Amino acid sequence: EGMWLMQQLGRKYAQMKERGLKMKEYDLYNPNGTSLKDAVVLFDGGCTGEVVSDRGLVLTNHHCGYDMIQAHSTLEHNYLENGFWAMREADELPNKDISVVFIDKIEDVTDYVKKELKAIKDPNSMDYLSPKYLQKLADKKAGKNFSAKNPGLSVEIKAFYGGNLYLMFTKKTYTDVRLVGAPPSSIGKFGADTDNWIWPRHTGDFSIFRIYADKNGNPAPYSEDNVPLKPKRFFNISLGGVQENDYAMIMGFPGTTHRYFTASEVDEWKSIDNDIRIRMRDIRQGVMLREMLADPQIKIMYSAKYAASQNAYKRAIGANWAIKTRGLRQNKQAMQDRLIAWGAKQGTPRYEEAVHEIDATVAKRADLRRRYWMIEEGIIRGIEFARSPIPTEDETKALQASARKEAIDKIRTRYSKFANKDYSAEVDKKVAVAMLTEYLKEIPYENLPLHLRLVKDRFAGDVQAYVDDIFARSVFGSEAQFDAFAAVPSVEKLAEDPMVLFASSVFDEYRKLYNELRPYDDPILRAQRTYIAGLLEMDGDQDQFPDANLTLRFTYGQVKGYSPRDNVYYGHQTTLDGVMEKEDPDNWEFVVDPKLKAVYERKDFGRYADRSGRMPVAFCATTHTTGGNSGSPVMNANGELIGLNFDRNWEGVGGDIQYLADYQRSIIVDIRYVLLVIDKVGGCQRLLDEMNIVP
Amino acid sequence: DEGMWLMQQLGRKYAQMKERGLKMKEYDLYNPNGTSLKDAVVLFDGGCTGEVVSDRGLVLTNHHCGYDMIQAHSTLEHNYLENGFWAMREADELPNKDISVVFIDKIEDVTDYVKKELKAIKDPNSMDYLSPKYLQKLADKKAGKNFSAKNPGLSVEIKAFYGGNLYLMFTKKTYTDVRLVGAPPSSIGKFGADTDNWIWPRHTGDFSIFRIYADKNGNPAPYSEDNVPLKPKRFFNISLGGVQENDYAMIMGFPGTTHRYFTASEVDEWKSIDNDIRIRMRDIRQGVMLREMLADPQIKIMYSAKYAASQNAYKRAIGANWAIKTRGLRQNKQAMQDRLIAWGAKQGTPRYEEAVHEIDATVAKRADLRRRYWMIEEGIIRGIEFARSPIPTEDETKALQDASARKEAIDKIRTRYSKFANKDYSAEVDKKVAVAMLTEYLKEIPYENLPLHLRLVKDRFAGDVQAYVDDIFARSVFGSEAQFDAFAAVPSVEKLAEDPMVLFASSVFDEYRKLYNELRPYDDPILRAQRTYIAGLLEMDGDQDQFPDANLTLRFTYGQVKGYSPRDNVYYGHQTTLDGVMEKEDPDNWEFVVDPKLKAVYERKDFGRYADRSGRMPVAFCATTHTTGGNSGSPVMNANGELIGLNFDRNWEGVGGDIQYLADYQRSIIVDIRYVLLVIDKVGGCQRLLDEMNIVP
Ligand SMILES: COc1cccc(CN2CCC(C(N)=O)CC2)c1
Ligand SMILES: COc1cccc(CN2CCC(C(N)=O)CC2)c1
Ligand SMILES: [Cl-]
Ligand SMILES: [Cl-]
Ligand SMILES: [Cl-]
Repeated sequence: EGMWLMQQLGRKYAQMKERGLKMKEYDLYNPNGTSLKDAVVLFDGGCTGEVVSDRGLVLTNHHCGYDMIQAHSTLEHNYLENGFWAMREADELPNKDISVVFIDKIEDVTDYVKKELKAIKDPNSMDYLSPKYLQKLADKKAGKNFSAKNPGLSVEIKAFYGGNLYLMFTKKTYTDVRLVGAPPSSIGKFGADTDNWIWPRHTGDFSIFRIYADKNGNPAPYSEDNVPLKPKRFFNISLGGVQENDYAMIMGFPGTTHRYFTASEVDEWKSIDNDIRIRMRDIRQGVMLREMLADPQIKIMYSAKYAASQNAYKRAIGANWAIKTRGLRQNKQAMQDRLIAWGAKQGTPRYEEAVHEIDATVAKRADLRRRYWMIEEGIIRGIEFARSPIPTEDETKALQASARKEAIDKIRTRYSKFANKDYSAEVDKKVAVAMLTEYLKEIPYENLPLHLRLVKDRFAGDVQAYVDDIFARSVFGSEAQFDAFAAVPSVEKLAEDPMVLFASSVFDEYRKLYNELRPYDDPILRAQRTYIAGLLEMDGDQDQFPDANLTLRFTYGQVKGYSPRDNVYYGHQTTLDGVMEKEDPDNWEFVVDPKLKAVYERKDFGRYADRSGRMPVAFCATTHTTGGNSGSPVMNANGELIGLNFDRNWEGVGGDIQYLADYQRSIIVDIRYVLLVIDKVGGCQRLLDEMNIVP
Repeated sequence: DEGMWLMQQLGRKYAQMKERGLKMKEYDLYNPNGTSLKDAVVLFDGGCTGEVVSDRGLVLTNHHCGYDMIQAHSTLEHNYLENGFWAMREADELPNKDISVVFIDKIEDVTDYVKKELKAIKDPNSMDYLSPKYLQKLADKKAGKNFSAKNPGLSVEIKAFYGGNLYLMFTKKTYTDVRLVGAPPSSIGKFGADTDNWIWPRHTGDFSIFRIYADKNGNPAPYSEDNVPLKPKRFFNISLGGVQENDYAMIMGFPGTTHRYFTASEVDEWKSIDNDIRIRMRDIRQGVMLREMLADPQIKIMYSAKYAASQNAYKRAIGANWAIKTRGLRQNKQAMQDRLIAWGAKQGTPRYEEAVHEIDATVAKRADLRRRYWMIEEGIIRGIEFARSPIPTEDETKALQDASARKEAIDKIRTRYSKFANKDYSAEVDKKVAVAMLTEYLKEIPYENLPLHLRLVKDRFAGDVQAYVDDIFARSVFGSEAQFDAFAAVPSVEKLAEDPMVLFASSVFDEYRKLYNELRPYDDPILRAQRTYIAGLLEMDGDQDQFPDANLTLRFTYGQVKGYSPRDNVYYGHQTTLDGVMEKEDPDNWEFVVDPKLKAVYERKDFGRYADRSGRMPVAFCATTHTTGGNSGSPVMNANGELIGLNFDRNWEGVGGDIQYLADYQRSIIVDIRYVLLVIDKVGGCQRLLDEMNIVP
């Protein structure tokens, strides 16, 4: 059910043992010694990884190591589509701007922070959640020359439970992390966008890296002299596999949850956030689809933009399904009413006052938040020419010395980035007409961004004429129109340019709304501190976990499927057969790698097939995971690696507000399939040899 | 494999059925010399199955079977199609014009009689052995001269079975006064509508109620106000015990057609010509229609039914090609024919090998012709609406070239033009579809094989298909209403003789008929060889584990109530519930709108005796019975022969079941009788229908 703090392992150990856990508590997490926790890393700031060998080998998702594989890919060696398999440690590719963070120590500093907070004076100061204030407190407790006296280490204090608990983290950061192996994109992204958020799933979502360090194993930036890290702890790979109901656990860095939302916040998330995103993205995607099907060149140009738009669109559909069918609003309402009833018995009205404060703030920011979401979904991300070039104050005070040619070159570079190989003005005009028509229907004249008032005032309500006029008269409407400006550039022309005026006024309103809405976050956060304090004082810190905040958490459950709808059951495990069933040679998402197809046909599964002779691919578990858990190690009852978490089913996106026992499942790639791809697809035997594999 | 058995075969199948769960006596299910459950089964309206469920002639069939009858009695004031219909008295039951119910009174094996009559062989290559005309003359001879007059209500019919190796005579009793009694709203009767068509799980309450009327003596009589309900020989008892997983289930009904005895070459031909051309051509047509329907809501209204109709045989061809590819249908037919050829060699009789070779050589020889026929039929005949534009008749042409009969010809042509360019026809949409269909057609059919008018694409329009289609509408009398009226005012035969749309329609129909006439001769050697082939298969494996092809005659099938795994890690159970209806509810989608009375019954858990032990309300179930089109409305029976549901569909994974039964995929989709009774009771409030049925606890 939860995303538990490492501090809570003691309090949860008995339940985990009853659910199947066999390893000793301190072998999983030891607050003052070495444990399995020491083999978990925060990979590249937003993913999880795990050390799987005594030479610093690291496994994470394919989508986690994707940018690294893409950076080293060229026309000659396209590692993204064919995979990459360094046959020696010297061949492993270094990555610029990469990091791996070990959580060396975790300490409860609640009383220390609460005492330091007493010197604030302003009762509504947000310093209790300020990373700047909390870093000054972390530096004070660690020492003045802490990072110099402890090379590789750094400290950090994070707030938990809306400011009711504080933990200090001692982090060891390594920045020389090299690409070691990666399956082809056909395996690493098999489902691609169709199977995104979907169970059953047949994706071999993994990539291999290695941590490098100085001769003493201390963190060091990339140097040819760097040597593999001999870590204090690494995971053993289990070949025993999984069976239905088997205990499974995960350690990783879940990014964010909203477990303590009020019922009013759930209504707001549905009726504003999700409904606007769903409505606006449906209009945008509809026009893009019409155009992509009509012109194969437009399909090439807009495929990635269409897929990107579909991602949060699908998540919003899934979230609204949970609000409607799983009774999320009602359960939050029950939670707050239960607290208010208890507070009345205790003679303490501050909890009821706190829920009322959140409710009144949500009610007050409703029209503002609606306008912000309307402009963000409708214009900022909905219309490409909203992100067209806007001349800087320096550029205009250069056009009106001969640094006029420098200004035109700077504007030309931004214009080339906007009107690139993937940009179509005709498609953008069509999308803009449909998005603006919907926007003007929902946003009244008095609340419109200044330039959009011209639709009524100058164009007699003709949206198509207004959009046509923007491209016809603008210096960014076509290459010829830009070059004509570039030859005779006058500041007067830029000041009255219809596309510049549009982009400027839509961004003015977007920032104006953001600045008006920002003040409303603080009374809610302050009230949430009282609200969560009451919930914890009433039900205890045993059956309720703190919201995810990109810190190390553990979760446990069982390998199990679920019934998505009446008369349908989705089992706990997918197989290689399922990959072959989904094969479509004329669909880039479902193309099957020839070496993998041959392995399947020849039944060349070695020691990686299950007892029935079927090759496993992925499995699902009742663990509680969210974004940030990508690449998280999945463990056995004995703490051996059984797979890597890579997704969560769409029926479980609402799990960020309320865990859904009968629907929510973590989508994990079976470690047996990972080793099968390394062995029979990459032929990288040296990686299997350095891992500690248990039969 | 699992059959559609003749009633004659019940005796030799009875032991297996008993072992599989059957508890009733053989002659209580079918008796050649007495009353049996067979007497409660009817052929409803010529292409559906029905069943008598009361001693006053009450009949249950599907909602899609009684659909046209419900639509005919519906008006703006009383829309029975939308809200349902529930006659609260027998006098309120609505009569239907052109309706029928056929009872199979007797079935008799007349093989030796037909085979003896056939020996008066003028030509050994005569197809009289399969001729309905010749077989009706033989049926009349055996029954007697003036049998229909001497036996009011009865008629006789002889059908060929096993490619001409078995013949049965059927004595049919036809009733033509069949009145609408009850029907659920379309929201229940067609819940899935087109989305859930061929789909399991399924949550559709596909049923409608009718009543057979007859004269005072129970004899067939056309509609008369004096007609009285029929007191049937036998009727089904309704079981409320329900179904559980693995329970024995059986069905009686009229499966229309199968091709169980196709050679491997016939399976290749069906895939590579029939299905591949239908899939390719319908995909192009449907693609253009979709683009236009989404762009203009008026075009969506006009083309919705045409789009859905095209999608029907398209989905079937996709499903059929899936089975050929994944279920090894070609290989299993090849194994069947090789097994026979090996046995024939051991017996010293080469006629079976010679017969398979004959089929194979004929299929090979007609390949280019059949490809061209399918290309023009899918591509132009069905694909382009202006191919079915008016063609002036021989008499119409002659009339316009010295009497008032000139105005009669223009009125006849105008009526056909109005039928073509109707409220649902869009010339602009038709031009766009034609350009895409013709471009694909011209790519596959070489110049020398093109219909004469299509040669102008290369010769006159420099390959510009769009210009050729534009020219047809610009210069044709049928290109617009104004263009027709201008012709109608000053009509000359010269104008019609050189009309580009008339020349197109004539030219495409001339090639369509020329190909049909060239292909027709090839059917006969295959049919004649199939008689030898099936005769060999029967002589070798016996008439025990192989059934004859479906031919719209009464058959029985049995299996178990069971689900299946459609794909890796997915299982579809044996039973759907009312909960599944509620999960699928979409108030803004006409297909998934839930009836308010039904939603409240669900909310109030007002399920009476119709719920299962767990208190859940069942809706539909699936079984391993072997059914095909024609089995719609078929009664589904218990181990004791009590009605447990009505068959209404088959899953798409089982469309290949018409060539080879697919044990692990093919399932009959049946509406649970408890849900039927729930809708009658709590939605229709028609208690009198429940009272007249014999319901077992
Ligand atoms: C196939 O359709 C459905 C839908 C819902 C429930 C079931 C029955 N369950 C299947 C497997 C499950 C398990 N835990 O293994 C227990 C019972 C089947
Ligand atoms: C969704 O998970 C799958 C997929 C395919 C097969 C199975 C195995 N079980 C199916 C159902 C059967 C029963 N209930 O009769 C028992 C065996 C499970
Ligand atoms: Cl370490
Ligand atoms: Cl012979
Ligand atoms: Cl099968």
